[PDB]
Formats: sequence, structure tokens, C-alpha cells
Amino acid sequence: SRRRVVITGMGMLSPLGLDVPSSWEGILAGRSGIAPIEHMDLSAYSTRFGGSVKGFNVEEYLSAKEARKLDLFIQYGLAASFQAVRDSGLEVTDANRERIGVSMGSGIGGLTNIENNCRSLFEQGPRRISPFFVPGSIINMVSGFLSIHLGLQGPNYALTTAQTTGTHSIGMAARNIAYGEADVMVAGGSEMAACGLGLGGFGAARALSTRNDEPTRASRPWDRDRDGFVLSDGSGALVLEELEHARARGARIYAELVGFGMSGDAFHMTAPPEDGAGAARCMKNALRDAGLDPRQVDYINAHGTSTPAGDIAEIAAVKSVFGEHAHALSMSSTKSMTGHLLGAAGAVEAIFSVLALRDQVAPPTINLDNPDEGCDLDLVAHEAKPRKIDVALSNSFGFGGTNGTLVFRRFA
Amino acid sequence: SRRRVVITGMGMLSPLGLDVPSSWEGILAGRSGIAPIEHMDLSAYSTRFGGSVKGFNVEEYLSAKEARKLDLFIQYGLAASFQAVRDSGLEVTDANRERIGVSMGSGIGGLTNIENNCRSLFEQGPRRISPFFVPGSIINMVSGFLSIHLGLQGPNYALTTAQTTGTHSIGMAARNIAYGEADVMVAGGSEMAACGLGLGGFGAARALSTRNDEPTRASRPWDRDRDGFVLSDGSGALVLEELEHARARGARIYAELVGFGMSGDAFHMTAPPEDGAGAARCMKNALRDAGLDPRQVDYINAHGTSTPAGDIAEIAAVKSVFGEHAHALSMSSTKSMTGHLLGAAGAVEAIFSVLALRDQVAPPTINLDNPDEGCDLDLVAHEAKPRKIDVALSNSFGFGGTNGTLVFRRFA
Ligand SMILES: COc1ccc(NCc2ccc(F)cc2)cc1
Repeated sequence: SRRRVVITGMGMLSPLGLDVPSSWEGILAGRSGIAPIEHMDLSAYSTRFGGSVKGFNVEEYLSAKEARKLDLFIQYGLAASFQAVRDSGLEVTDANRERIGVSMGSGIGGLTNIENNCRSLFEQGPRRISPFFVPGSIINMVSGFLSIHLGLQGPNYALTTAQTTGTHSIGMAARNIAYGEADVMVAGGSEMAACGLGLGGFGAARALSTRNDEPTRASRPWDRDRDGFVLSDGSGALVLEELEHARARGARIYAELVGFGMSGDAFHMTAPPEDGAGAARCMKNALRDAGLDPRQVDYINAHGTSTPAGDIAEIAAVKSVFGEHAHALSMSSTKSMTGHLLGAAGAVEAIFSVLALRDQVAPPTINLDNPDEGCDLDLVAHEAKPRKIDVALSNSFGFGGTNGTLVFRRFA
Repeated sequence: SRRRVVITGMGMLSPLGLDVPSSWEGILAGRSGIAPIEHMDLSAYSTRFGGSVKGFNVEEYLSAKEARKLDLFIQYGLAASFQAVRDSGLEVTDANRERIGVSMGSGIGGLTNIENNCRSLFEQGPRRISPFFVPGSIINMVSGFLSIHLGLQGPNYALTTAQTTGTHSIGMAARNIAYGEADVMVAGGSEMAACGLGLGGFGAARALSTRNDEPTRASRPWDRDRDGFVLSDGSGALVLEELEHARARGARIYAELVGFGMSGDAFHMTAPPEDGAGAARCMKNALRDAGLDPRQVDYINAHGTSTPAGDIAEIAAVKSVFGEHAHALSMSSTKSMTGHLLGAAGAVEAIFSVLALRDQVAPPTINLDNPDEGCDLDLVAHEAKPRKIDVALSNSFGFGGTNGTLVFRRFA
């Protein structure tokens, strides 16, 4: 019968910091992590900025020997995973290693590695492709390498649901524990898509903000002057744990994961429907899964990408689901500060939602100077809002019309 | 308590054929789909052959214009998915569309598109990158395009667990139905990694057979002269359906899916442990999930990749799990004929396991001329073996030590 799932450990690399506390301090202070990109010449590109991880030292985690084999998205996912496991206090033993698994996802995986090996193939020939190209680039190898380093023998998999990945990874990992397939899961996502192929590919779709002359103001969810998402890098990982397992070992519990929803839009390969129908179906699944009155929802960490169509679809969905209570909850987009970490977005945002519960504060939507037509909810414009938060919802939406919602609440 | 899951529809593209019955006819005849790769200069590569899909006509499924937006691996996944849904007879309605979902995965996704967009980027710069590059290449777009085309609003996701993808996709879709999150799922995988990057990437790791002179003899699982796997393309899709739902509409039921196991080796990035301890845990987990004793197993569709270490690990795993019954079951690698479809391997081999149940026949391991040291099980060398099959397993063991096992049973 379905068991309860709690969060005992969290870990992160973001554009705001090299761990959770440093990232969260930036979130509550309204700081932007967005800056012109330094790692490549982007003069031929329409977008030349994004949310980079600043000062990442892989030798805090891995030998230089091993680090050289791995795409940055794997390095970031392992860094977040190691933080989360250490934060949990969990000791892996022969008695429990079969009951601990990992579901760390990515939207794109090792794009830097692919580009670099494609350059070798075209300029030199196939004999110059790295022997480590496949195991060092493909998406499941955060789950794989973490399992090898910590001896995790439980369910070992990876989701790839584009901008929904982190949310789906956490929800499905919670189902593994709920249904008895595991007692512990490390789950979340990681992404490093900031190479020519990534900025070029999103650029070709005209999906990205082109505010190159003022990057900290580019990401402006629900602002009438928004012009697309800001591409960002990093990782979130959480340790999910069966409740009685956590209680038995005296774990610190941050919050309980009470609900998870998925739905497909079945609308369009890339565009969300303007009315938010799929996001509404997804949230209602998640609230019913959590056994909640929708009026119990205090805080929503929106997907809030700063696209014209996405941001308005989310208002329409929240109004449809919550009716008059839509005017009582607080909803914010931390992408205003972090940008869009794509497959890691739902992972860092799940962590921000849990910290909103721990600290009783709604993070701000920075840059919300002129709310667009119909964007008239409490969007926590400019400044963090201390408030009562018993229930927090984290939403994600992605290419293929794929929707995820996580529902967290305080644990006593 | 759990609902029962049955298979009511199957679809496939393989190196043996453009549908299930053509592919299966090849399998029971011991035919190879392996040949030198055409319309591609592989002079500089150590492997010049593999399993290509021959004469695929995407315009049976899509307009030319919609096909130009999608990587081959997406085309192949959609072809198998549309076949599977047709074969099921299912009518999607407003009354059931929220209960029908998709989980079609890939190990590598859009390598051909990545390669062609790299070419444009390096030669001409980012302004020649296709606008459809990202949504036409990312792994969740089979689930996405299928949901949009058929109006599916149920769980929409994609797994990427390397060579385990197709098995995990089917197993986790089965869990969705068993635990009441959906009534119908389309599940499986697709792969098209025959470009410079795929042949070059696996080749750089010296993971591929280099038997260029005799491509049909390259894939020789458990044979003492095997020298690595053969890279193959295609797709498999199954319609999974809650039993009472299948019976109420008079569906043709092929078989029941009674068990799913997952484990992690936690051993090595690309090699299994010599004793297959992870594969043994995974099969034991799958049989426990099915409430079956190892002695009830009749037929195993092996992972059987034709790698030195992989093939011997599976023999050790089977001897460990099945003890005095290990010689009584039949175990065959259809990869002897199809080669290794990576993320689609588990999907086409689940279909072959179901068909082994329908037709009471163990498919051959072709090329098993000189069984290696300790390869003394019934490996169905050279020719198909009619036999009693009530319970069939299908195993997948991939990079990162990620394992999957499906248990299928005759339905009456
Ligand atoms: C935007 O284009 C894409 C980028 C990545 C992927 N898949 C993951 C992946 C494939 C091959 C690798 F070597 C490493 C990762 C597909 C499409």
C-alpha cells in the first residue's frame, strides 16, 4: 500500500551559487545570475548571455582523471547528487544499497561533448573521436556514475522530457518509493546546453531573449516587454526517502512530497495552448493525488519561462484551477533570477519550493515592472514576501506538450 | 493491490522488416539483417556494417513537410507507435483520452540531425542551424508527436537508459497502468545511431565487431570468436492495456505482462561484473514482482550483445538465478540476427518474447558455432526450437550498469 515520501537532502549548482544555501541567499535577495557568456565567442549569435555556473570546481567532487571523461552536465549532476546525499546524512550499507536508486535526468545531456567530437569528426576524422564520447555524454550517465561512486543498486534510470525533466524525475522517483520499488532515491536533473549548438538551436527557433545589452533584465516573466527565455546551466538533486525509513534513522525532514501530476497537452510540439488547459489538467491531477482542497495551496513556483505564450497560459491555468483562491496564493518565477535550466529547472525549483516551506517566504519574480494584460495575481513582483506557506506547488511544461506538477507541504 | 496489464498491440521497424510479422518471419528463419552501410563513406572507420532499416517510407505515416522536421529516430518511433495503436484496435475518445499515455524512449536520440546541424554550424555559422533542430532531435518528441497526433492526454514522458531504454519504458508504462495512473500506454523505444558519431563513438571505444568481411557472422553471442556488438536501427512499440479495459472492448490479447525488475550493477561505466550479479538481482526482482519461482521460466530473450564480458556475465547471472533449472529453460539472443538496436533493443525483444509465447517457439541464436568456456546452457544455437513456453523473460543490461527485466506470461 502507498507509502509517504519526504525530502531529507538537497544539492544544487545554479547561476546564483555552487550549493543550495548560496543559491537560496541570491533568490531571497532578488539577485540575477545572468551575464554575457565568457566560455565562447558568440558575436555571430542573436543571444550572447545566459546563466552560467561561476567558479565550479569539479575537484571538490571528482579526480581530474575522471572529470576529463565527463560532459559538464554529468559533472554538475554528480556535484548536486553528492551534496544531496551528504546533506541527507544517509549511510549506504550492504543492508540498504539494493533499496537506494537514482533518477537524474537531462533535456539534452552532453551537448558540449557532442559538438567537440563532431568538430573532431569533421576537421580530422573518426579516429579522433574520444573513446569516452558515448559514456561521457549520454543522459543516463549521471544515474550511472552516481551509482558506481556510492554503490547504489536500486532502480537506476533517467527521464528526458525537455523542460519538464526535473519535475518528472522527482515525481516518478517518489512513486518508486511510494509503491515499494525503493526506500531512497536521489532524483532531479542537470543541464549544460550553452555551446554553439544550444544557443544556435534555440536561437534558430527565436525562442531566446535577445536583450544582450541588459542581460540581468532579460528574464521578466509576465512583464509586457518579455521576449523569450534565458538559457541557464546547473543541477538540482534531492534525496527522497520513505517516511518510516527517515523516522527510523532520525533523519532531518525538510518537507513531505504529497502530490505529483503529469498530463500531455496534445496541442503543439513547442507552443503551450493559450488557455493553459494541459497545465490545469496537470495541477488538478497533482492536487487530487495529494488529497487537497485547492484552497490549501499557499505558494506556486511557476514554470514562468518569460515567453509571451507560456507565461499567459500559466496565469489562465492557475485561474481555472484555483478560481477566487487564485487571488490569495502567491505565485513567482525564480527563472526571473536563475534563467531557464531546462531539464534542471524542475529540480532547482523543487528545492526552492521546499526552502519556501522551510523559511515561510515566497521568492520574488524580479523584473516584473509592467505586468501584462491579465497578469493580475500576486506574482511577488521585485521583493521576497514572507507569508504563511503550508502547501507549495512546483510546475513545469515542455516541448511535446509535457506537463509536471509537484506538491510539497510542511512535515511536523 | 495492483491491476493486471496485457499487450493488445505491437509495432516495429527492424533490420529484418518494416513491421512485426515480417521481422518475426526473419527471426524464426535465422535470417540476418546485417549488411555494409550504404550512402555513407565509412572508409576511415574500423566498422563499415550494421543493421539498417531498409525501404522505410515515412510518407505512409507523415506528410513530407512534418517528416522534414523530425530526426530518423523520431520517424522510426512514430512508425512503430502508429502500427501498435492500429494493431490494438483502440478507439481514442473524449471519454478515455486522459487515460491514454506514451513512454517511447531512445538511448542516443537525434545523432543524424546533430551531425547535419554541426556541419552547418562549423561551415556557415549558427544562422544555418534549422529552427526545428531542438524539437526535431530531443528524445521526448516521439511521445510528444504521438500524443499530439492521436490526442493522448495521459502520462507523457520518455526514458533514456542507454541499451536498457526499451525495457524500462515498457516496464514503467506497465506500472502506470497497474497503479491506476493510466488505462492504456504506448511504450517502447527507437534508435538511429548509424552516422559518423555513432559508428565513430562506439568504434573509438573498440566496442563494435570489426568483422567487415562477413557482416552476417559478426553478431555471434556466446561464440568464442565474438569481437563486440553490431549497431542497428529501428523501433518497437507495444500497446499496454489494463485487463478489464481490454476485455470490455473485446481486444485481442497477445500476452500478459506480469513482472518488471530494475537494478543497478554499481560496477563500471560500460562493462558488467564478470558474475552478472546486477543482472541476477534484476531477474530475481522481476520474478518476485510476478510472484513466480525461477523454475516457472521457460524462455529468456537474452541481452546477448556479442561482447566478450556481457555474454559471459549473462550465463553466470542465469546459472545463479535458476540453479538446477538453468539448463531446462531456453535462452537466445535475437541480436545474433537483428544486431543491437540500443534503446530500441528492449522494445523489439519484448515483442519477440510475446511472439515466442504466441507461437510456442524459441528463436535461434545464429552464428553460435563454437560456444565459449562455460556457455553450456540451451542457447538455441542455429535454428528455432518449438517448445512449451508459459513464461518468457526479456533482459536488457546497459551503460552505467542499468538493468531491466520484463516477465511475460501466456494469457487465458
Ligand atoms: C538538440 O539535439 C540533441 C541533443 C541531445 C540529444 N540526446 C542526448 C545525447 C545524445 C548523444 C550524445 F552523445 C549525448 C547526449 C538529442 C538531440
